[PDB]
Amino acid sequence: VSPPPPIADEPLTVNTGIYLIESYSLDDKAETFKVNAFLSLSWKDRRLAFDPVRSGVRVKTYEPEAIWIPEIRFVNVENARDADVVDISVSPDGTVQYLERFSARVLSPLDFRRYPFDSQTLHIYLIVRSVDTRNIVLAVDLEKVGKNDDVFLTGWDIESFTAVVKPANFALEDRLESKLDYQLRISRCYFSYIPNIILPMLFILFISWTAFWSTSYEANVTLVVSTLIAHIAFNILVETNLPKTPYMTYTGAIIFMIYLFYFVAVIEVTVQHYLKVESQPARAASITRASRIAFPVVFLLANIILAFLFF
Amino acid sequence: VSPPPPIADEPLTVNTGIYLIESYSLDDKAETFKVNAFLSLSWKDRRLAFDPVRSGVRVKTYEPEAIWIPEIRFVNVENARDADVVDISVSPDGTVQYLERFSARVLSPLDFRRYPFDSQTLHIYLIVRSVDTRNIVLAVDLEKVGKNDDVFLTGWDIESFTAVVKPANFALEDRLESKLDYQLRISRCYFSYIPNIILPMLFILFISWTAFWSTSYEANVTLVVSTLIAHIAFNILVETNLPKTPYMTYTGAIIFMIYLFYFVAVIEVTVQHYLKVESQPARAASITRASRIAFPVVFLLANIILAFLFF
Amino acid sequence: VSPPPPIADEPLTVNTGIYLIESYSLDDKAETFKVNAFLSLSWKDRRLAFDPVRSGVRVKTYEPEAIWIPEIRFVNVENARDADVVDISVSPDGTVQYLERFSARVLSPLDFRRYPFDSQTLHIYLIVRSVDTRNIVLAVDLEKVGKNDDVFLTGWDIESFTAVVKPANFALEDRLESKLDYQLRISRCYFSYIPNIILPMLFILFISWTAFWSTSYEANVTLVVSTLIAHIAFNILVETNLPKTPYMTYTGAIIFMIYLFYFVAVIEVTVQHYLKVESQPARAASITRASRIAFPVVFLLANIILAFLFF
Amino acid sequence: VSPPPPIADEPLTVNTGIYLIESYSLDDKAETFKVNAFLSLSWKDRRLAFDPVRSGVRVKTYEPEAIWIPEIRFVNVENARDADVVDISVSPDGTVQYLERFSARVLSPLDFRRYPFDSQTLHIYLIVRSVDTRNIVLAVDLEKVGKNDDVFLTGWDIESFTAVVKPANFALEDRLESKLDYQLRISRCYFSYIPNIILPMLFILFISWTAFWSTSYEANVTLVVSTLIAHIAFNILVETNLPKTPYMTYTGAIIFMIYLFYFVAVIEVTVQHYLKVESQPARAASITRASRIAFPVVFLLANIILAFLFF
Amino acid sequence: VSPPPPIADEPLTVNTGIYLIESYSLDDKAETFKVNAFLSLSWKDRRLAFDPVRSGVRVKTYEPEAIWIPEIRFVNVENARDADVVDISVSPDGTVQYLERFSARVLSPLDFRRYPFDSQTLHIYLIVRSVDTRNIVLAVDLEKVGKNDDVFLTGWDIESFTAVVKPANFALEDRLESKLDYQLRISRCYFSYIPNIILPMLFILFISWTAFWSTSYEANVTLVVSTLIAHIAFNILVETNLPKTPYMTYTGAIIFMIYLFYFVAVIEVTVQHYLKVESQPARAASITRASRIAFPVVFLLANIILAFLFF
Ligand SMILES: [Cl-]
Ligand SMILES: [Cl-]
Ligand SMILES: [Cl-]
Ligand SMILES: [Cl-]
Ligand SMILES: [Cl-]
Ligand SMILES: [Cl-]
Ligand SMILES: [Cl-]
Ligand code: NA
Ligand code: NA
Ligand code: NA
Ligand code: NA
Ligand code: NA
Ligand code: NA
Repeated sequence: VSPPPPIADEPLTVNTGIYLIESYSLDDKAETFKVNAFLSLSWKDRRLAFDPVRSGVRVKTYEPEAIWIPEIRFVNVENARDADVVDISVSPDGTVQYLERFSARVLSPLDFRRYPFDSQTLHIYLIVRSVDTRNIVLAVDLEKVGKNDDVFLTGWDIESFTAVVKPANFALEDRLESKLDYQLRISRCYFSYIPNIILPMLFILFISWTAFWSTSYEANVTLVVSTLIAHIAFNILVETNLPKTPYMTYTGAIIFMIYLFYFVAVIEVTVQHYLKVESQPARAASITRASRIAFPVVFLLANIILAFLFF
Repeated sequence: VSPPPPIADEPLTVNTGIYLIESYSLDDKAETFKVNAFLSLSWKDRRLAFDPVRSGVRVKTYEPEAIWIPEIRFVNVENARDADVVDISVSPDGTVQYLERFSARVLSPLDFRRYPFDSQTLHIYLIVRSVDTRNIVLAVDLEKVGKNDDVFLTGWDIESFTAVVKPANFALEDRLESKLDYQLRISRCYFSYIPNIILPMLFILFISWTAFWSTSYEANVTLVVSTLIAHIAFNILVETNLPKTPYMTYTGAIIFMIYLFYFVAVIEVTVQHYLKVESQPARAASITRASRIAFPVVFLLANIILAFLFF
Repeated sequence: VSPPPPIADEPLTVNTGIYLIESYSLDDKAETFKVNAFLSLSWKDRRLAFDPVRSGVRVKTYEPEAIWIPEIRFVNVENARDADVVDISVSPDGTVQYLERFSARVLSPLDFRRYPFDSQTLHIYLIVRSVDTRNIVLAVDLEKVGKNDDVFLTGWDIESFTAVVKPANFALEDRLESKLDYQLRISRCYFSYIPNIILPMLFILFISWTAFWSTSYEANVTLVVSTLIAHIAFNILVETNLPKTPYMTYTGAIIFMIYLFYFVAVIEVTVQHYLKVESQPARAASITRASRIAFPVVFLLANIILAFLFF
Repeated sequence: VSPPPPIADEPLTVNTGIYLIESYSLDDKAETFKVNAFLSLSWKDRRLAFDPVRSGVRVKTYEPEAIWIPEIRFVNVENARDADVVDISVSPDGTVQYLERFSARVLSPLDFRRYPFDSQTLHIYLIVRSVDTRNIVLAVDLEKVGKNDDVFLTGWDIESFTAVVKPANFALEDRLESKLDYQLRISRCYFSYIPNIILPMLFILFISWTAFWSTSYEANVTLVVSTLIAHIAFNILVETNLPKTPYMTYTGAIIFMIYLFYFVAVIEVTVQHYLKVESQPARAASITRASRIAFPVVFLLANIILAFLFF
Repeated sequence: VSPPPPIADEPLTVNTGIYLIESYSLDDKAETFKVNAFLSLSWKDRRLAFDPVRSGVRVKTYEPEAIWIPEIRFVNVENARDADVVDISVSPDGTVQYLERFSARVLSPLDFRRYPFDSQTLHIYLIVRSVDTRNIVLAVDLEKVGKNDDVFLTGWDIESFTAVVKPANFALEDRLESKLDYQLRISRCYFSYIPNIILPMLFILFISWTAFWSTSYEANVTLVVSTLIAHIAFNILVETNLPKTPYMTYTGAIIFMIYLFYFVAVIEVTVQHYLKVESQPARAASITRASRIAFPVVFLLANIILAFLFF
């Protein structure tokens, strides 16, 4: 079997559509997501045309092997899609209507800069390669692009599923390629990060600041060092859920900054003890009283600056 | 091969049934479960009708390729089911009896609000897409819906496996779709959560309250900070067994609330020490004595309020 | 191809045998194990009978497609077995000898009540479904049931591999089903649990009891709280190797009980300090001296009671 | 297709060879390793004899389905090998030369007694079952046994890859079996265990011994209990990399013994404090001074004894 | 089908090219990476030559089964590549142009000596085994070697993808083998290691040095032992992301060295306390004051020495 011949010297237009049935397994570390969807294809093959009267049929059904079908592939997939043909219908003018249901693991880069208050644009790139006989170009049938109402992505909110209607036509290995961009816009469900990571992390930090109302060096060392260790645990927990980035994430910036607060609190606790041993407590008292205001104030201003730089 | 023709203009009814053989791997984080079952299908094909007197045979056995079989699919599966045809039997009137044994990974959302005292309704959605020649509709043969007595789902109690007899008939990509809802009702085995998470978490909290019978600041700081760290460990352990939710779970609410109790206990321990250093121990004594009653009382009332809001 | 016709009115007897080549991956949490074995099948098909003199052969070798073969399945498997036919041999009287080598992941429930001193009976259920033409029944050829001497299951001792010779015949969807039970008896290698979990857990508990020979409240708080935290670590380690059970395991019972010992030790340490602060040390001394005997004695008696209830 | 006929009453000899291309994934806990290799087979089939004059060609190339090929299997594999035929060459006398490239996961037991200074002999067992028409026997073509120079097994040193030339011929399920033993000798790269586990474990133990130069009970309790907790962490880390064994490993013996040293150090610290409180410090001083020598000396002698028993 | 015959006695040249579409899953512990690419092949088959004026067609499209195709394999792959033929084009002179899209898991050793500031050269080895009729040699078509602009490897920077144009021709099991080396040069994104591992590790070490400004033994023991435990946690975290190496890594060297600093700090804290108890504080003061300078100075010089030895 060979591609449909051109009346005149035009490319063969293959109309496409993707209808999402299921969206699952968004892996942050791997920067992948799994998809289960319908892929619809449509093109004109004059060689398959028929007269309805003498045939007695308004439509003709074919097996994929019986007719010419364009070799449509996904660019950003781990392995080739698992596909099963649902229907192949031919109308009198030879207009072919192809429908398959597929499942695929899609590679799509993620921007973690605003994590866990981040939004992403996931991409599904559809592609066709031209043949020596003729050039094959892709188009979007907007009536056949969509998603099931029940489509849910655990830990995320699904905003939209749209297609960039104009294909990216270019040369690859001395043959022309026609590429379409299907976009799935999602926003992260940040809720759980507040009672599980953010507030526990703030509680332990505020607990370390009780050392500014204590003259007991031994108790102060215990307060600041113990809470620091708990902060290390939260830092480790956060970085296990994320890939390594050449940039700072919003959460990563806060976590890093809190180390500086623990480090300066240790210096204060040391300075206070040293002065008291040196029989200079009036002075140590001035530093401790200033610290009671300075630590929460600098923490608030530094957080306003960070939120501003990131959002 | 083509679908059976209508005698007058009626849709083709495909009678269905699912008989569960095995239920395994309920993954909370992934919101999936694996199933091994029998799928039974039945429809009338007059083209296959025969005379039992002349044929001498009461039933005819066919290979799937020899006859027309409806394209039945599962909506909420990761990948297409792994199926093997067991039997195809045709009665003299042309009624076809199809039986296959399949295994599938099913995606079904879970409500964690009442965790670990939660119940779930797992769904298996059966679907058929209508052909151009005629509309295909699904039905439930209640005599072919069930489960093996030995069916067990580790960590859960299986209540029932029933089917919603009325299909959801709708248009999808300019064709009719007939959808059936098979429901597997389960309730979580909460037992082990009591000696492993709930009681150890309560023991460490009550240990922190022994600081209300101690005047030693250094020992009090050690009591409240050490038990807080153990509470952080249990919080981390709990959230690893669960996906991220846009709501609070029952356990998550208790765990979060216990942080406030540790935070206020640190304030009390700090206030007590501060007053004693300021030569005001009579006053510190009043706060400490009140705390001995206030902390268990407020803990009990807050838990009654939470249990009421969640159940 | 169709089943062998009955001479009279008798069911077709299919003689079976399983010879274990490899046993691996016993997953406690999943309640599964992997198996690699030979499956042997034998039945009488008179249509295949031949005269040795006329044919010039004493045995006839066929391909699976050439002859009728019973559809034998495993009940308790995750997915269908990976099988490869080794040989098919027909004797002059039509006695067929079938041999296949297979691999399968088997679901078999485990009783963790006596963990890690538990024994299990793993099951491999062989099944056949009867055809409209005739009833198929399974039998055990004891001469073809066994295991390779080198068969080892890491962390376990293999006791026996036997078959329950009488099948469980029952109706499923108006057809006779014949089920055979192949049993693999195993006992857990508890050795490593002694130096890795049991003795370290006892050492830290005995270390907490040194507080009964100390008047230092601050050192006592450090002794009991630090060892409790180490006990939490061991509790977490143990529950990660096990699924959630609606019952207490032997190890789980000991682990739970040890929390009560830590809790009462904290009360003793608190009571002792309180009395000494109240200028009542003679009294605190009586409680501390009694605790030195009471704690090891109650620990020994409670363990005797537990061992008795579990074994 | 059937096996080659015997001239006179001899078994069919199938010459074998395995050439290792890649060795990877040695899983200690699973006791498996993955292999990618060439499997070469050679046998005489006179029914394939040809005249180069008549056929034109000096060597005939066949497809596996066109000719009789011996059913060669691996004994100790999880699933059947992933194989791809590279060549099937038939010479004029009927000598067949078969070459396939395969990949397989091999189950081979490991002896952890000397871990991490252990060596292993991994096995790949080749097998053939005899047919009714004639007995099949395996042989080793030493010219076709080997490994690529670049073959590396991460964390191990590869010593040799040889074959036991004499097959193990035996009866199994009333037929002959011919088994060959291919051996891959490896030795563990112990280097990294020294700076990562052994020396950090020794440092924390020696830190606990500083308590023998301190009279401060509260500081001593902190020294011995904190380092013990760090030792528990290392014990847990080590046992996660290893399966459960019915014997003690070398590392496991040292780790277990170090607990006794921590336990006796706690007793010493308790005894010292008790005597000082009882106004007997001269006596406490004698025990502490003896401990300074006894602890490192007994540690050295116990380690010499252990190294001797294990190596 | 058989290979193309030689005009004179020249080997058959198969021109190759690899065009990377996707690069993902660089596993450090496994020393593997996944690839999705185009594999292009080109050779001359005179038996396929045709007249362009007579045939009408300028290029002829064949199915893989219709023509002879060289058996091209990858040396360093876990399992055989997942390949799908895109196009086969024959020019009038008989020049065949083969194109397939494949996905493969590649084994390629990694040098961790400079981790996390390391660079790697990943290899993809293409190979062909000669046939009895003629020798097959591989060549690089540089015009068909490349990578998509969007190719990204999470946690790494992709530098170049080039091929060593000269094949490695050698004898293996009495037949010629032609091997090509495709090289993917990458450099690690070290950024995240600085705020997540390096700086937190330095902060805790500097916190341990505050003990040189404290006379309180009990507080000093708490400072040095607590920070040491946090250092153990970071050592464990680092070694989980890496395989076991027969050499020291840069990070591993620093981590190991920091243990010596903690060990000597404990000695200093012990010596200081011992002298003060012995009524020699003027001397303890000299050692403590020297330590304030010695510890940061020796730390800086040791790090300069290490950086010099590794880079
Ligand atoms: Cl694809
Ligand atoms: Cl399906
Ligand atoms: Cl099966
Ligand atoms: Cl019955
Ligand atoms: Cl029946
Ligand atoms: Cl095999
Ligand atoms: Cl390959
Ligand atoms: Na086609
Ligand atoms: Na302390
Ligand atoms: Na069909
Ligand atoms: Na058959
Ligand atoms: Na064959
Ligand atoms: Na070919």
